[PDB]
Amino acid sequence: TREEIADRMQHNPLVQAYQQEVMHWCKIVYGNSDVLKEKMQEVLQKPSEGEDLSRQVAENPTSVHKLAGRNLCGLKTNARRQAEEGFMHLCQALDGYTSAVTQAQENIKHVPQAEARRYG
Repeated sequence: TREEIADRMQHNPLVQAYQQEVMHWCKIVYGNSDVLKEKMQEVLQKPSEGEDLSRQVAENPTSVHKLAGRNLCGLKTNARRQAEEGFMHLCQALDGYTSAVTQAQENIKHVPQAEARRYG
């Protein structure tokens, strides 16, 4: 069932939309859109780890990947300036993703008949 729930949540519109959003901002902040792909899949299997993933990126972003571009003694290259600017959006997108996953798991457990009727 838990594996089935994650199967349903794969197609959830909000889950998909935020997932794509996270990848966009990973590309900007980290220079690589795939950096959080695996962990986002892992959160589908265990939504309770979503909060952890969110905090790790927000409070220790370089534990995940190096920041795009370079900061040379205070001179930020364009890619780095865009990374810094995009960091807030990456955290929002990720908060959005993990909350949507948690919110989806709950409403599937609350009213499965309604999820059966989604067909999308």
